[PDB]
Amino acid sequence: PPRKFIAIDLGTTNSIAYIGGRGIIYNEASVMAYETGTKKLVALGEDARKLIGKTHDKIEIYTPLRNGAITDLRIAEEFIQHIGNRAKVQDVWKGSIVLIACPKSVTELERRAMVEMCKHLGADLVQVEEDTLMAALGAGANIFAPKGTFILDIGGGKTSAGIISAGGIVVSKSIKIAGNYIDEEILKYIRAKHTISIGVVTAEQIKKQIGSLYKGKETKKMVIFGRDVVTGMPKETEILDSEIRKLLISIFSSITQLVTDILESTPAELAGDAVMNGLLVSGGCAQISGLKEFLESYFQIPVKIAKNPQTAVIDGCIAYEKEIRDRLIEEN
Ligand SMILES: Nc1ncnc2c1ncn2[C@@H]1O[C@H](COP(=O)(O)OP(=O)(O)NP(=O)(O)O)[C@@H](O)[C@H]1O
Ligand SMILES: [Mg+2]
Repeated sequence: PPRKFIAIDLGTTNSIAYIGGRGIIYNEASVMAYETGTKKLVALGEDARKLIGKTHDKIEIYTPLRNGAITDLRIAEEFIQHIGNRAKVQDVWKGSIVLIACPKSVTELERRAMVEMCKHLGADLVQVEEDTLMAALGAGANIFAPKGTFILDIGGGKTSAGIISAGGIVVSKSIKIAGNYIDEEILKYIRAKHTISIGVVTAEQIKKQIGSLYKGKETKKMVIFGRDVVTGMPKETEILDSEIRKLLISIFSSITQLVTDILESTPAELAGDAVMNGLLVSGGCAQISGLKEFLESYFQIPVKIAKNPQTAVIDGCIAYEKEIRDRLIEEN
């Protein structure tokens, strides 16, 4: 009666859950909506993300993570349980082997609490791994080889960079300059340069639709809808990709600096691997147009943009199944 393997990518922006024999059962926003002042969940995932900034007084929004850190442990615990309910499997936790991948900013205290909760739910084994380690494996690097894997993971709450070798993280660092920061800067820029008020939904759509870090073959622009800063009256304006590219390049100076900082702290034998083989890039922001060109021009090493940039962590978790199963056989 093989034990069920359950894997959870717990992320600031999105979370993914996988159950062996079922595949991915959840791949949606890390957001919940409750009837205000009650325990009644009214939305989870994408339906809850849509409610952000669009609620009335009797709906409120909770997010288990903010900038890679747990906001409220009970909220995080309930979120995990609601994710598991999406499986439609009775007693899904019972006798299960659970792998949770989470940001480094989740404390050991919070990790142990998640372990104990899943154990309370029926799990026979619970292990917690750093998202950066799983991302590199899922994005295709042999993290187990004695060889330096150079990873950059640009998410919503955090950007992390590190060197991986021989099954573990050798050195790493995370910064707050990531997707959420970028979209807030676009919002601020639009107000400052176009004297128009927009929200974060529009700023993110600008970033996804016309954002770039290098001039592409295609010139793009956008019409956006907002309110005049002066009159509060309805207003629409055109945003050019060139003005957003200038902004993104300036913002990404902190991200190139992070990559340089990792290299400067890389042990010398591993640094030759990082330089010769180059950078592996994952996370949702790895999809920004021209990122590869931007990084290759600056660093003059190969840059691989993961083809699975948002499922890299869960895919690593799935690849890590034998390793987690061997930890249970051996704990006997
Ligand atoms: N096509 C896209 N182009 C650009 N950015 C995108 C795209 N799709 C998603 N994003 C951004 O990717 C970010 C989320 O990446 P993702 O790896 O799913 O985050 P996460 O793992 O939940 N957050 P974190 O805990 O910081 O790693 C958000 O800032 C999105 O706006
Ligand atoms: Mg992530």
